[PDB]
Amino acid sequence: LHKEPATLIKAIDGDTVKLMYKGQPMTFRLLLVDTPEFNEKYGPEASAFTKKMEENAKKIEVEFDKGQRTDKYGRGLAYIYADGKMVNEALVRQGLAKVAYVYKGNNTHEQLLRKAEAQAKKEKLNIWS
Ligand SMILES: Cc1cn([C@H]2C[C@H](OP(=O)(O)O)[C@@H](COP(=O)(O)O)O2)c(=O)[nH]c1=O
Ligand SMILES: [Ca+2]
Repeated sequence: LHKEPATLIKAIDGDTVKLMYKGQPMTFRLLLVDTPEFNEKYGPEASAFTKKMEENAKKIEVEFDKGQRTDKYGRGLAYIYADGKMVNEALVRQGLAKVAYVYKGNNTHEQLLRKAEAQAKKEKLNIWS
């Protein structure tokens, strides 16, 4: 896998974001995670977390996996990096997302993320409290 450029257009919520990629606006859905919707418990904290991480980043990058790059809604499916730190992993590590939607062939970072969730669960953080 490799990282490619993008620039933030607008924060949306925990596991979605509007980015410019190859000069086109697109909504990205983060691979392998599920954040609460804004209206749910920890929804507002998830959105805050990614909003800060995304907006404060100097360099946003996207990393597609080996499988489908867009979902049925036209959302890009990627790992998103803020100044080299994966947002997807950071959310899981903080107990603000669950590992989820693990589909065969788009699951390169599964075990990295599961290791983060186990550590979040141990710390009884957020969702796991
Ligand atoms: C994360 C991800 C979600 N999806 C689809 C499955 C779910 O379908 P349904 O909309 O039919 O439930 C939906 C969940 O996204 P959200 O958690 O953003 O709602 O997005 C994919 O198809 N591939 C993926 O890698
Ligand atoms: Ca969600």
